[PDB]
Amino acid sequence: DYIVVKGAREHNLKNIDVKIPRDKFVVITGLSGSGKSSLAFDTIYAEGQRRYVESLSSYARQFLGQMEKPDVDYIDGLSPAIAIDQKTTSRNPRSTVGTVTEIYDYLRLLFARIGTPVTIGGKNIYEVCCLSIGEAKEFFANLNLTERQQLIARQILKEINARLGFLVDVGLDYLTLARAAGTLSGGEAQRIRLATQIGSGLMGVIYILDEPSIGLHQRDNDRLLRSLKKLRDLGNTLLVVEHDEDTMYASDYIIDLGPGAGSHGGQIVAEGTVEEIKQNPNSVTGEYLSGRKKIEVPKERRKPNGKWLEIIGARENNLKNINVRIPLGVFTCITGVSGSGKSSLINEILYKRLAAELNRASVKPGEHDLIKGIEYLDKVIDIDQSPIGRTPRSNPATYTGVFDFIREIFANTTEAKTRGYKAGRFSFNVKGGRCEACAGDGINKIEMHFLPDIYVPCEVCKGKRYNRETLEVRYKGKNIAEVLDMTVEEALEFFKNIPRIHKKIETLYDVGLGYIKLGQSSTTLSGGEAQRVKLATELSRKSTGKTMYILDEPTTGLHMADVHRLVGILHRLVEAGNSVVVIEHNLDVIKTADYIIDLGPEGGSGGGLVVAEGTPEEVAKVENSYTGQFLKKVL
Amino acid sequence: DYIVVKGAREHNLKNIDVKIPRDKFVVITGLSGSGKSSLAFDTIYAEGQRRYVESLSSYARQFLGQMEKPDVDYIDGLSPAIAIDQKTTSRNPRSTVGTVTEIYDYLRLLFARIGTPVTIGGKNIYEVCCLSIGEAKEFFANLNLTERQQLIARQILKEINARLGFLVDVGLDYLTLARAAGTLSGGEAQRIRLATQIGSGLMGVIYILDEPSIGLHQRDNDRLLRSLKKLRDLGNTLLVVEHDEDTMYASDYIIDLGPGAGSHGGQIVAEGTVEEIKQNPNSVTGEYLSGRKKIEVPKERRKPNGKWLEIIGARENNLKNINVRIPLGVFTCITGVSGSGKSSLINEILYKRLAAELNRASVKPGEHDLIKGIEYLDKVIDIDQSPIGRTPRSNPATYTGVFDFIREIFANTTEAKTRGYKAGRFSFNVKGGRCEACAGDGINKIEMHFLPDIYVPCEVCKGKRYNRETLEVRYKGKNIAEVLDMTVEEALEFFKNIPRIHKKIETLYDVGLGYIKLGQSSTTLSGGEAQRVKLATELSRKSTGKTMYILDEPTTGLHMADVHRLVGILHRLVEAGNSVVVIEHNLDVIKTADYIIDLGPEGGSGGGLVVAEGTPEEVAKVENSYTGQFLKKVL
DNA sequence: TACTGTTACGGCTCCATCGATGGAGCCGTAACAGTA
DNA sequence: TACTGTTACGGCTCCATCGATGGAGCCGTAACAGTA
Ligand SMILES: Nc1ncnc2c1ncn2[C@@H]1O[C@H](COP(=O)(O)OP(=O)(O)NP(=O)(O)O)[C@@H](O)[C@H]1O
Ligand SMILES: Nc1ncnc2c1ncn2[C@@H]1O[C@H](COP(=O)(O)OP(=O)(O)NP(=O)(O)O)[C@@H](O)[C@H]1O
Ligand SMILES: Nc1ncnc2c1ncn2[C@@H]1O[C@H](COP(=O)(O)OP(=O)(O)NP(=O)(O)O)[C@@H](O)[C@H]1O
Ligand SMILES: Nc1ncnc2c1ncn2[C@@H]1O[C@H](COP(=O)(O)OP(=O)(O)NP(=O)(O)O)[C@@H](O)[C@H]1O
Ligand SMILES: [Zn+2]
Ligand SMILES: [Zn+2]
Repeated sequence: DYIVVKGAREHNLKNIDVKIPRDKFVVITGLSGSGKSSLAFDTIYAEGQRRYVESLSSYARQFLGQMEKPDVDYIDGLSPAIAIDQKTTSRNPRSTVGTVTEIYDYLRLLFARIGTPVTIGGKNIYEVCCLSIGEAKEFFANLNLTERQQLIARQILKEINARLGFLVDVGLDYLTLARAAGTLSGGEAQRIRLATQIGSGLMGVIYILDEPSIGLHQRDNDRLLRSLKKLRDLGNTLLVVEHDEDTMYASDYIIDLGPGAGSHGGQIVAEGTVEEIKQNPNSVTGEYLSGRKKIEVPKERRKPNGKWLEIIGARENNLKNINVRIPLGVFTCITGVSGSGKSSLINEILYKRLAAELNRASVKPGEHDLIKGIEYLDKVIDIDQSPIGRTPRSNPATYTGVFDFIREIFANTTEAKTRGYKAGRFSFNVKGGRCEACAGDGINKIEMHFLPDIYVPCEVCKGKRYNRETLEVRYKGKNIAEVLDMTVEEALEFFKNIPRIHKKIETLYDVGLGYIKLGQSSTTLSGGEAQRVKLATELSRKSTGKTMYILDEPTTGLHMADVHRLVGILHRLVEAGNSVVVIEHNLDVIKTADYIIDLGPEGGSGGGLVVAEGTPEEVAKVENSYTGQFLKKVL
Repeated sequence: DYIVVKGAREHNLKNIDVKIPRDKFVVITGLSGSGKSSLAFDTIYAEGQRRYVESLSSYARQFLGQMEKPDVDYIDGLSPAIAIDQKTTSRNPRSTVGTVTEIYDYLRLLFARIGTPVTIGGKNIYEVCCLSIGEAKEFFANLNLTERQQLIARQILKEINARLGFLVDVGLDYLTLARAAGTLSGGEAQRIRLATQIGSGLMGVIYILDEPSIGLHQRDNDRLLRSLKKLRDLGNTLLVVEHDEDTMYASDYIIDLGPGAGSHGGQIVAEGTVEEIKQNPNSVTGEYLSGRKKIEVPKERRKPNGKWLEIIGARENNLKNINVRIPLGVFTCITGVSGSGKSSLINEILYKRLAAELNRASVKPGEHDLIKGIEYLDKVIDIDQSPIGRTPRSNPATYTGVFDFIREIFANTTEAKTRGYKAGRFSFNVKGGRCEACAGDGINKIEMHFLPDIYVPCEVCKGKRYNRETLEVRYKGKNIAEVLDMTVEEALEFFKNIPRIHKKIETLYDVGLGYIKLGQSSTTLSGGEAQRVKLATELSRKSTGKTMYILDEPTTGLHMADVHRLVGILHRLVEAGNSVVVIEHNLDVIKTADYIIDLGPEGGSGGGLVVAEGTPEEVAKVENSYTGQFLKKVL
């Protein structure tokens, strides 16, 4: 009846005791970096999987793999749990939709066990696989089988019917089972990843969802919420780590983590229903929901000054040769249903053509006739929708690029010049200044065979990643280890007289990363922290006053406060005299835009046509687009 | 707090609802074939494993293997469960004790991760493996390790220490890790099989024990009971399916099944503590425990009539060249601690020499000088301690040997003679008279890849295993299918005028198998039913009036009523004028013997010497043997 | 001549036992080419 | 001459993905050899 956890200290949790109700829709909210993933996926799922795995043999334990033991005293009422990782998964070119969703295995088993010779229903496996999902579902539903065949193929057809029903319900009826899984959009890939594990509902099983609404429109989010409620009605428990308002409004219990991020968070601020969350002043999320603090919609929206970008004959992917006009000098946002073809337009035609024309790139653009107005811009800066890599040899300092400047400054010191030291000796990834015992890792990870891995600190370098000779040289009383061991605010105060580093450190601080350390490993970075680091890396570049920013879904893993900060930054950049084009699904960012280009009205082959275009007030008057329907309530 | 099961109909359970307390020592008792294994191992363990496996991926599900879905409505309060199968497991010659107990893997990991070059504590892996278990435990306990080494090897040494402690506690301190696992006795192999899975105790895990006291003396049973109580004190639940009195007296809760066996059982008769079980008249086990029905100890014990069998210089295995005298014409029982060397004496010297001298066998006997008194016997009949095979092409009718006579009788009919039918056409294991569609199996088993297997009956033969041509010929109004489809009592009534079949059917009925069908498959046979079938197969052979019976542990899987029936049969055979030598651990059988040969006083290299010898009253006066100490209380 | 012990000889069934390769991203280094 | 965009080139790291062989037992058939 409860999932009571007492004494949890994983990562940055400050020994919190939480009682999670069972057979409910419990949602964990909080700021980015607060510790929600460490609370759910790193503790509850880890403990459940470890308990279920320890009872198996050595072969099974070494094959499945045992997760690291969480630093939790005891957990009561645990049940077998299925969880989906927050980090997105790349797909091999050979993989298709059917193999990823595991429906291909059931199709093969059905054809092998029931197929009359390899032909069931007058069709071979090739015709079934090269078929639409809705067509396959309606063909399998109306299947005439004999008594013996129906008896044999019961648990084979039931699972296929359930999976196809879920895939139709989420809205993927236009896909084919032979289509490659790597060419799907963000929302389609997210839905496929969900359906791989949640389509066939079990009973008495805890379902852990780590941001299941990535790249999904509000209309798709409503359908997924209805599907999740239907699954929960089977008698399961759902724990959803989300940032959207709809999920909070459609949840029975809300658990809030905070009150900040990093070292300032990891606690529990408020608990209860939505009304209890709103009435609690200590909750930042509750205050934002109640409207006490909100994103300010502009009173007057800027109008184009006669400068326009014209795209003529854009027919990339599913685009039906449309003509789109993007105003220059104003904040432009593009909205559409998941799969309508907005990224396939912008990131595959406009950004590539702009880069080829201005930055002298060598990337082939999309299928289009011509673009008018390229001469009005000087350079193009873009943020892709692809995820960032995670390696132990990476950190914010070496990712945003301040590490090169810091190393050059350290090599410019008198002691380094006397000792004949270059800039490469001060990096832990090049031999010469890295402790050879631990290969500059700082710690040594001992890998077992079936037992969980154990981390032991290095003794030669004490964990400072550098030998004694390199740490001797100090700049302004600090060596490189203490340089990498201070937060962003301390680095901002330290490098205040060096503009080259100060600009990038100020950019990092602006997005809200004043608590992070310059040497924190990338593998330990949160999803929201990694997204904000990627945003700051591109926003730290110099602007010439006539530039175009192309941001593709920067809301991934960002709380309401973080997106408010990003909105403020983008508005300041626009007011400076630059043009920003944002492909967004969050209503808060769109409701402040000065221009909206709407695509749809559906996804897949059914979309690719401009439905609405103009200011948000004018777009809200169009009943054809669901974006207008949502903007009616938002405005 | 409970393991509540409602609506269980697996095998022969008549929809019983049982509430099993948690964190206790619950013991399930009942007659042989009542349905205890079907209640615990086929339902609770199956449901728990299925629930824990369904949450994994397709690869994991197909690798681990999903057990058949039990026919149970719902089970509440299940947790991860570890169970040990009742059926014994043979061991390959290459396997040793360390590899079977999984301590070799931990030794290899310790030597690879901590060993200084492959040498920890001044010894290589060869010296550690070629060492006594007690010596290895005391060497590992007093291990001097540095700070880093102790930090690294914590969960490696803890498991080794726990496993060696359990192996010392059970009483296997005389074994070596390099000793082959196939050469151990029954009790040693049982203890090794236990230690493989129960040595390292977990928390909040259900432990299911399926007869864990096979081939164990009472002294070893007490030690194992103390170890089980220590493990249960860790906060686990133990469900023990046993037949001994000590386990019932040392259990918190007792659940009694019955009231009979086969189709007459599968119910629940009484529940509560030991006093509640005794006070309930409906429980056969309770009545036997309370002394209302008990095995009658003879008032006067027969004395030898001057006929003796002398074994001189028996030095097989661990025997220290002892001289043993076995009286002839009386019921002789041999008692000793597990591993003392009683089977290695009898079954390896006496039986082999008797078979070679009388039955003209070609089996090499053990290491001994000579045997005096072989000329006093005519033939030797023995029952080994090895388990019986289980194949779908086997049944009691074809195992006890009545199938050959039945087939000859069927081929002797007028219709068979007219049709040119031989005896082979009436067997389902030979082409010609079996349904070729199912190859005589009767049912077809469809095998999936990861899903549980589904059994579908054959349609060509309707499940009668024979075609239409063979079923036409009927003997006394019954064809071969109806012959195989009647119980043992019906066969006894049917074949009452044919002594050749009547003798074997009466032998089968005597041991208490009047409910079994002649065509029931061996794979579906219970352990006790298989043991009784094996006993009847050898007891059905003709006796010449001067014969020797050598029964090696016939109590395996037999209830008190079954062993009472066997004791009566053996006493009648002895009174007929034959000599019976029984290697036994059950006190009920020994307490009625007319002569006892005691071996010990310990196991392994510490035993092999005759401690006591004579009538049970005289043996009970010896304080050196634990058998005398137990007979003091028994008598 | 029949019953009963052993053996062989063929066929069927059950059960124990034991991570690597390709694709993608990131960091450090070098080089080339525009702007300022 | 400095800042900044692009490219290449080598090295390190992370993540997706996909049951068989030998040993033992049992059943049906045939043969050989003692007892009765
Ligand atoms: N391995 C680690 N070692 C140390 N700190 C870590 C590690 N992993 C994460 N952290 C920090 O722990 C805090 C909480 O991380 P995490 O629980 O992943 O955040 P989160 O609330 O789920 N954020 P987000 O996913 O963006 O919503 C952050 O400050 C992380 O930087
Ligand atoms: N390489 C490709 N070949 C064929 N079809 C494609 C390809 N890439 C994308 N598509 C399809 O084109 C449509 C639009 O894709 P895309 O424009 O990437 O989506 P999107 O608008 O960014 N959706 P989302 O990321 O969910 O916001 C979808 O039906 C995709 O399945
Ligand atoms: N697969 C099966 N199909 C049909 N009947 C079966 C099957 N397996 C077992 N049985 C019968 O079900 C009854 C109970 O079997 P089981 O539950 O194994 O007995 P048990 O009480 O554990 N006996 P024992 O192990 O000797 O103590 C017996 O009459 C068996 O012959
Ligand atoms: N082939 C063998 N080689 C060496 N030692 C052996 C062998 N077989 C058995 N032993 C040992 O000889 C001792 C007696 O074995 P054995 O006589 O078979 O035991 P037992 O008395 O029948 N015990 P149990 O079956 O438990 O009642 C034990 O220490 C065994 O480990
Ligand atoms: Zn080091
Ligand atoms: Zn058939």
